[PDB]
Amino acid sequence: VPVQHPMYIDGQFVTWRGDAWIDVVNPATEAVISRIPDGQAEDARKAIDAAERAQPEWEALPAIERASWLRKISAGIRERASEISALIVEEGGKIQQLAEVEVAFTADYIDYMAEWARRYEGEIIQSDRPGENILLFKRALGVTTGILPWNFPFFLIARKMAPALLTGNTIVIKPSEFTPNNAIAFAKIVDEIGLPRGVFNLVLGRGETVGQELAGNPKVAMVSMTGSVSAGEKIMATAAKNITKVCLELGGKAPAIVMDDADLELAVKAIVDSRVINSGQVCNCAERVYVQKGIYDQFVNRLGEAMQAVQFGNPAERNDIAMGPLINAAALERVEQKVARAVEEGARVAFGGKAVEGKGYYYPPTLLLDVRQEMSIMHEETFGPVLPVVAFDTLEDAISMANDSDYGLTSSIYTQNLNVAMKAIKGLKFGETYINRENFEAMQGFHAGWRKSGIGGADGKHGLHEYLQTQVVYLQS
Amino acid sequence: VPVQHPMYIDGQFVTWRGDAWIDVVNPATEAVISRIPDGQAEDARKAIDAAERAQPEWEALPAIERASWLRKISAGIRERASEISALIVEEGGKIQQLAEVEVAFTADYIDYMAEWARRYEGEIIQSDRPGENILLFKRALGVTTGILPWNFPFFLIARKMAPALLTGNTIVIKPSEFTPNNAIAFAKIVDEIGLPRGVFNLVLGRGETVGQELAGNPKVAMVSMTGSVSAGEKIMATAAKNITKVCLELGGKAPAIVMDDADLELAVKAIVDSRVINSGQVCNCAERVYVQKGIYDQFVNRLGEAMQAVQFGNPAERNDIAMGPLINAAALERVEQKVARAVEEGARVAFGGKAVEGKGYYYPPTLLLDVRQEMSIMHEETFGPVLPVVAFDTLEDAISMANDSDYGLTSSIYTQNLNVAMKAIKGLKFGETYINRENFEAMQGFHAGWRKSGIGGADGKHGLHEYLQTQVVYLQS
Amino acid sequence: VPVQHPMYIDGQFVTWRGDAWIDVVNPATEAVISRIPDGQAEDARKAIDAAERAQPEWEALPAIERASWLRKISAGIRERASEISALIVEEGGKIQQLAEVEVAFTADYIDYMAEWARRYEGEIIQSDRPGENILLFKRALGVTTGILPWNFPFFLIARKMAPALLTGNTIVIKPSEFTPNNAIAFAKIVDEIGLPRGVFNLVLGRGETVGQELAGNPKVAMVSMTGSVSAGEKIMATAAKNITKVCLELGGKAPAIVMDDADLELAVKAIVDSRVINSGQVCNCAERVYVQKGIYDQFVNRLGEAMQAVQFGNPAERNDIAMGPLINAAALERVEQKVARAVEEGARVAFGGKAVEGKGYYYPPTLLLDVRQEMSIMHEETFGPVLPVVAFDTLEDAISMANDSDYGLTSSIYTQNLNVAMKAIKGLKFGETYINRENFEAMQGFHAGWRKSGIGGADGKHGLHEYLQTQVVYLQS
Amino acid sequence: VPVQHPMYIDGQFVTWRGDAWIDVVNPATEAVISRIPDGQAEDARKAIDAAERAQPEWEALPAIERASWLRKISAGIRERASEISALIVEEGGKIQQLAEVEVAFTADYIDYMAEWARRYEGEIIQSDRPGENILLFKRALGVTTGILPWNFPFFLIARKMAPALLTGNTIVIKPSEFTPNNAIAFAKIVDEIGLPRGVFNLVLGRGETVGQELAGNPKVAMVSMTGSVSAGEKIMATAAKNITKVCLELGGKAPAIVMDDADLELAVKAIVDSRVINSGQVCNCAERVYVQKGIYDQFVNRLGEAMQAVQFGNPAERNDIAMGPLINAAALERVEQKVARAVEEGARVAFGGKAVEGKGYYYPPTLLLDVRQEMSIMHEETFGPVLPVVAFDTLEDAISMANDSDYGLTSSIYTQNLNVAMKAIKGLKFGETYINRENFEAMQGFHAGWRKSGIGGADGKHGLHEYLQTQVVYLQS
Ligand SMILES: NC(=O)C1=CN([C@@H]2O[C@H](COP(=O)(O)OP(=O)(O)OC[C@H]3O[C@@H](n4cnc5c(N)ncnc54)[C@H](OP(=O)(O)O)[C@@H]3O)[C@@H](O)[C@H]2O)C=CC1
Ligand SMILES: NC(=O)C1=CN([C@@H]2O[C@H](COP(=O)(O)OP(=O)(O)OC[C@H]3O[C@@H](n4cnc5c(N)ncnc54)[C@H](OP(=O)(O)O)[C@@H]3O)[C@@H](O)[C@H]2O)C=CC1
Repeated sequence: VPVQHPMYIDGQFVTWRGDAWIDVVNPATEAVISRIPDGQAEDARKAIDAAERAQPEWEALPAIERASWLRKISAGIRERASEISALIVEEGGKIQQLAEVEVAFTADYIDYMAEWARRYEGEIIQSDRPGENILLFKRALGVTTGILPWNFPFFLIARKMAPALLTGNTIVIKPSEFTPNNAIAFAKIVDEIGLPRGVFNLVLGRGETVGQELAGNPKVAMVSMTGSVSAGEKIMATAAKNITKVCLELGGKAPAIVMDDADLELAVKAIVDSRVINSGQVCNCAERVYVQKGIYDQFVNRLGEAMQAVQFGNPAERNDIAMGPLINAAALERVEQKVARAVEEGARVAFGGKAVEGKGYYYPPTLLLDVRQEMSIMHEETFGPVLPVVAFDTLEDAISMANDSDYGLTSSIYTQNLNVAMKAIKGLKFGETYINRENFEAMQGFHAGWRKSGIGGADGKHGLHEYLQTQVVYLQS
Repeated sequence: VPVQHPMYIDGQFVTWRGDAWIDVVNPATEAVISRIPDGQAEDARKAIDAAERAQPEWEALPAIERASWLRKISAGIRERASEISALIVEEGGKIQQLAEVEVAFTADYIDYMAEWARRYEGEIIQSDRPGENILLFKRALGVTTGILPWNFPFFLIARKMAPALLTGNTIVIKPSEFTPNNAIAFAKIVDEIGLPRGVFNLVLGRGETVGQELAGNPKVAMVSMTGSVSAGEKIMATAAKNITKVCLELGGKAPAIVMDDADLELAVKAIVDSRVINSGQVCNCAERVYVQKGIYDQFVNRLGEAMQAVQFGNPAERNDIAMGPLINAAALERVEQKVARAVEEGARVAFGGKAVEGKGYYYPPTLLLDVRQEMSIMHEETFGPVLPVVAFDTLEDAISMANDSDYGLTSSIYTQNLNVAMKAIKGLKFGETYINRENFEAMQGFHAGWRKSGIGGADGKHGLHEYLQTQVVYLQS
Repeated sequence: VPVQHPMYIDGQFVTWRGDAWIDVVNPATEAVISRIPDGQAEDARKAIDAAERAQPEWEALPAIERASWLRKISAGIRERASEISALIVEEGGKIQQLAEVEVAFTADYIDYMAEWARRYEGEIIQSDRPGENILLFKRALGVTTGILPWNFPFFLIARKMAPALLTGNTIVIKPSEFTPNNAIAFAKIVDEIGLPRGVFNLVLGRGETVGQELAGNPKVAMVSMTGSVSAGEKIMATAAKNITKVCLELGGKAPAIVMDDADLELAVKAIVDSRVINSGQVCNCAERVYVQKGIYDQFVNRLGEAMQAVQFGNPAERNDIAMGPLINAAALERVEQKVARAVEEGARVAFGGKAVEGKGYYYPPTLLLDVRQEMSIMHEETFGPVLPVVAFDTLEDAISMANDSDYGLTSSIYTQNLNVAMKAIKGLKFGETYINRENFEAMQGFHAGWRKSGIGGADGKHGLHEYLQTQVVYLQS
Repeated sequence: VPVQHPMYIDGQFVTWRGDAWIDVVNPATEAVISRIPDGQAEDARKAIDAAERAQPEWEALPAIERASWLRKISAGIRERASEISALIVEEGGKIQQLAEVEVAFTADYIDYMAEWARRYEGEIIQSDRPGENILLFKRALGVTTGILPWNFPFFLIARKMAPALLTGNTIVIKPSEFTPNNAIAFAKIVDEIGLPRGVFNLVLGRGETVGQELAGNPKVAMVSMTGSVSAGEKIMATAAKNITKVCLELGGKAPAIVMDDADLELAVKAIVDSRVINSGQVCNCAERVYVQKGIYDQFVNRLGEAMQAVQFGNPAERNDIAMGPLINAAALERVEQKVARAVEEGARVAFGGKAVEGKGYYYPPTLLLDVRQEMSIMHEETFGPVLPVVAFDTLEDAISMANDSDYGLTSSIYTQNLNVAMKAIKGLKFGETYINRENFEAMQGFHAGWRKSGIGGADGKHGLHEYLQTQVVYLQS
């Protein structure tokens, strides 16, 4: 029977008494795998108030002790890696290999963030006043909130809660309505190790209800969210009411530039190895491929060939496939319309292009050629495993077309010339630029997007600092 | 005849052709000293588009060259210090000594920010990938905007434009509708030295018109503003539409804690020397004074006495006064209502308390005693030179009442015990904490408020970084 | 039978064929517990050449992989904590509780240093040259050497090898001639986990022979040593021949200042809890106690009383004692002469003072009063558990007498006044200053002494950086 | 009449009463241009004691005030640029254009170092102890000393005194025996502006006398010196006696690598524009040129041609020459022997090679071909304007031969391939690596050599920090 999940508030699971429920489905089979409460603002507040009551003592704990708690959580996750991976596979529809890697990476991530305990520092600044000391301490924000999407849901829990908890903050996470299972599992692990009550809270429900509360509540020092530009806009607008800080990651349209002097094998491999790191969906995966004439011909063929081998199907019954289904009906439909609409503007369907009609939501890896910068397929979050390929004459053109977007999170260039690389770097307006390799942010790097791609960022030292604020003390004599 | 100011766009003053005009008045005499255009969104866009066209080349300039331009501007300001001070005095109504100091400080500030040219740095992070380099470059945001208030208007130009220009950004400033004169003077200096066209733009008008455009325009990478929580809320909400970054400083209710073991002379002096650093108005000046029983009696008397000597009048005709008039009618009225409303709740008028009726907007330094944390005078931006004094029993009480506010920008404590100081520091939830001295942020410190007091910050290295974003490059082999 | 230890070179223990041997004795029983080769320069070179051959590949390993090796070593140490502690107790003569803590701390230390893998960074500096990038990479020094003393020998292995190995260096350690056993045990653990050959090398022998080679060999990029000023002088002088970098920690005469307004209980406790963290010997333990008249009387009595409870004896047969014997005959004799010589100058023996004559080398906790800054007991490395107590009138006096020394490693002050603390801090010329607590350097702090106390330092980020050098790259276009 | 210079000690020039004098000569004309005292240790001590008496108050000054003094000195230097340049030209024998640039750069340098006043910072580290603060303050070393060489003597005054003075140190400089005039001029400027007495001291004499005292005096916290490896060895060995810190820059044998895919014009230009930035003498100038077969032929011809245009002669009577004479007879002779000795081993004299016999010390730009890594001309400080050119087959060869040296200060590579550049960077063991440009260290970079090239470094933030030490405060509650 499809299990009914309770929320995790103030150190204890609480059974939802409400009358309405949200059904969680398997994108592959399309059946009901579980049910979560249709939580409301009042639920979020219970969690926020608990987070608030527990924040002073949690922060009073030496950073090293907080790191210790984080290590117990990562340890709990490893002991249950397969159980958690299967949940990710089941509700997210991502291939088994990917799920396992997500679970391992998330545990390695929490451990990497635990290591900041004795390393984040404040500063001692020289004053102009005789005998005066200016101390700059790094304090915690207080209560923080996390609103996660269905892509990489398990990891996104750690990316937000780990930094927050290490710095002395308390957090209230709202997993995605479509992928709440891994979150429940995470809360079970938090419960087992016994993390202090209120430090970590999990509230189930919809973004418009539980999400808006996680952003508009006056007690929240900062609301962190990952997803679509649209939701980021509603979250920032609501946070505005209380001058609440925000941490947004709205992905985008990752562009990739392939020069003639580029290792043909590497580029094709890297772009393919990227793109479908789920079903395609992932935003840091080359959604816009720019190729110059001199190599266009060869590049397209190898690429076209590489994409055919990519088979799709139920992730749980197939460990030999490279693509699971899409997260849901809405996602599948939008991919069709956008592809169809694209072909009407001149898009040349070189591969796939026709939505599969049957149990689950699948879309064959599609390849669009003769695409133009002007076309609407270039200025929208594609979703599906679609790859538009626009030809270009020179680096200046390529850089100009890549920078031509409302998104500026991830970019990549495949070349071999010292000036081209350095010129592309200095020219590309993105938070990230991969040179001759696949797009996958390192935990010690800094995931932050320019323009509409976001505000603030994640990972590494700067990601950690997003959860700290400063207290400048002017100690006169 | 009251002069009519043109706007400064794309390297040249432009005469406003519109039919409507905004009258600039002298808070002291109450007469019309000049007129500024009632600018509209389209005006702001002309400036933004110019700022956008000029940004690439400006950033392409070596940081040292940009610093050079900034030094010419500071040099221009010093050559015209008196002229600019008198403008500040005239329209802002602040005492002459204060105006001169503002002009000198602002010039020293621009020079201090110019020194960051060769000092702000990116980082080289160790990768887990064999032979891979992770470079983290600091790039400019692009086009930025500044929306200034009437308090410290001249300096606030530099606090926003200096950091922005040094890092490679272009800016569009909208001075306050009540204090645009000093801004025009600043633009004249920018024009004289010949700063590259578009790098610095000045647009006149109202916040609801020209301000909303400076915040909602998709071409703006970041909008910086200083003023009231209310305006910050409208600015952040509008910036939300384009996920535009924001830099807000909404002042607050600066609290001050006086312990018994506190140098009575110093505290009284510091609190008085602060408070009226204009007419009172300044937000970093002890608006909430907490005193403990053991010293309450003596502290109130010396304080009461110190406040009587504070005389008010026209800043231009009086260099022996300690207080000019309030910025305008609205400000004066609110101060009255709030004082009256306060006395009804139990507030004991120990000094002043009655609004002066005549040319200009003056309010005698007022002292409210027997005030309670509960009273509404404690939870609002007082404006006028009013000082509520609430008694308290112990440090825990004092800290708890100081932290009890929607604002968390500035705080201060007067004591002598090593544990008290360290306990107050660790306990106070403010961006700043002054110990045994008056509240005046150092240029190399970091002016940033907790809670509703703001987002991001200003001054020092961290202030400089608010104008930089990161570009993480993954150079694989 | 007293075991004969082989050296650990190029990933394998090697049996010493030489004819001479150095006898290792138990300071408590005075019997031969083991024997180590009387190594010569040629032995050190074999190790250095191995370290050199292995350095390129070791450094080529991603920092995270090197950290992984370090974690295996710490894990090995914990699995054998008791075995290693007993060795420390046996040859070093330190009380059991201390040995266990040393073994645990050293393992926690290696793990703390392993966490620097993805955190130490180079920088990207703004150039004045159009289109030029200045990259500042942090590279490894190459081959490094460590020369350890008998105090905290086990930990001192990790304090030198952990930072070196994490940054990509290879190392050659020479344990102390009197305490080589724990080192052999450490090498066995390195061997078991299989650390790459040459990365870690252990060479046994005397300082004048194997030590001089570890410092004068042209292949050594840096020689790190901990011990007496005299040895530091011979090591630096030899390193001079090849402009070899040096890292010295020569301890000193840690002074402690007790003010009248100081928690009498805390000070007496902290000074006693310190001093004898072995037999006394430790250099960071208040070897010079300054007390002011107003509290002198009481402080001396409680202190005198606290010292009587400190019993001495064989660490292995007594877990109820607070002091083991001294490292050897020479140390015991010097303590006597210095005490006797001190009493002749006016020193008042308030407790102990008479060397015990029998198996082992013991010296009763001794207390010298009426001591004067002038006396020679204040300007020499006391060694034994002796405590001179000099009276003083004011802070200026106390600070001046504390700063009056050739050593500037550790200091401490017990007071409660905000100005006194801040005044003592700004006045004391030491690398460390403890306020109201016992002297024990934190792993994330920075152990570095002023004047003759050393060069460079250890622990924390700065300790880590001593093993890194910079490579500034000027990439023009 | 050849003027006789007095020393500058404790804020006042002091006339040398000794009987012996050292004659200063003009390398071009060879006549006596002035005379300096043959100072002795006692003279150096007078300066050190003055530096010591003045250090506390100087450091007590807010950093900004010290920076102010530094700006007055730079201002003084500009007002007397020509006077100072002519002195440099006269005694150093460097071409006029170079002297002027040195004087301007040194003044810009002092100003750049003055900007560190409010920027160098200490840190606030997280402790594991409940309620404990770890403050890490940056304090001054105390008294420092500078021992300068004849190359870039004026600038080397600022490179050592500017960082030292800004951080709160006092200094005692000993200019080079052959180039003391510019130093006297600098002291006159220090005197005119009125720098506090003792902060800056100038002592004339020989290295073996006044230099040894500047290094062996127990009151010196650190001795900074620039010159030959030999002198560095004597200075470090002497400093060893008191565990005195040292800052050495012993230049070396700067190698340069020219790949086939390298802009022939640029490389030839850069190597020529470098080399003779005086008479040749400069150590950061390609003293070892590595060229690969594929381009060897062409590279040698253009280079040979470029070197012919380089004319030599008296710098004061010729503003159309590219090379002045050598510093003295000894330097000229060594250049001959080494060239002659080189030709005997197989060196092919492609240009120049014969020492000019007449007034002054000149050596025609010489070009040695068919040189082998083995030859002794590759393993010695050439001095003269000699250029050995060794052919090589691949990058690995080139990198291996460049790294094959006891010196590791400066390196350069001329290529265009992204992998070659990145491979050369990661492979070259030098403190600096220039890519496609001439060798000239930036003031905000970091001049520090690997191996025998030095200890510590200069310029930029890290150069500044060499003059600071740390004070870790453990404030428990
Ligand atoms: N009504 C519908 O049918 C719609 C469905 N979608 C789905 O969302 C996908 C988009 O990708 P995704 O990465 O999930 O990103 P989203 O932008 O949808 O954001 C997902 C996360 O943001 C929360 N959120 C959504 N709206 C708000 C809001 N107004 N205020 C606060 N939080 C909010 C979500 O809640 P929650 O999980 O409750 O959505 C979830 O936690 C689509 O592909 C589609 O599957 C998108 C729009 C409409
Ligand atoms: N006796 C002779 O004839 C010798 C002359 N030289 C000259 O020195 C040049 C080397 O270049 P340069 O850059 O000047 O570098 P050096 O290594 O000669 O060092 C020059 C600076 O170091 C000082 N110094 C030299 N020896 C010592 C010492 N033992 N202890 C402390 N300080 C010392 C010098 O003093 P000072 O200026 O007094 O030398 C000077 O301030 C040669 O080309 C040659 O012209 C070198 C060796 C011997």
